[PDB]
Amino acid sequence: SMEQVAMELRLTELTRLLRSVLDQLQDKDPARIFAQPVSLKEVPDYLDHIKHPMDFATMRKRLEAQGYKNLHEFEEDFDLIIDNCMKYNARDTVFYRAAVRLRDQGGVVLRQARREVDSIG
Repeated sequence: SMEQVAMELRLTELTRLLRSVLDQLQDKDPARIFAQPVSLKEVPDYLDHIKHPMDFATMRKRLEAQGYKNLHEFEEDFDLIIDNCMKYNARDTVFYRAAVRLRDQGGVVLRQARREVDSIG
C-alpha cells in the first residue's frame, strides 16, 4: 500500500531528526566515556550490577536500523546511559560527574526536540 510508504516517509524523517539529536547529545560527552558499551572483558561482573546497559554506539546501531518508533523510546535509552552510570559509579568519580553534566546539558537539547517532534508531527 501507499499508506505504508507515507508511514515510512515519517519514520525515515524521525530517524533523520533523531540522528541530529544524538549528534548533539554526544557532543556533550567530549571525554567519550559514553561512546562505547562498558567492556565485559574489563568489568566481568558488570551485568550483576546493571541489567540494561546502554551507550551511544548501541543507540546508533538502533537508530540506523530505524528501531525508534518515537522520541520517548529514544529518550529512554539516553536516561539508561546516565542512570546506569550514576548507580555503578560512586559520587566522587569522573564517571558519575560526567553523567551529571551530560544530563544537565542534554535537558536543553531534549527540551527542543520535544517541541520539534510535536510541531513537525
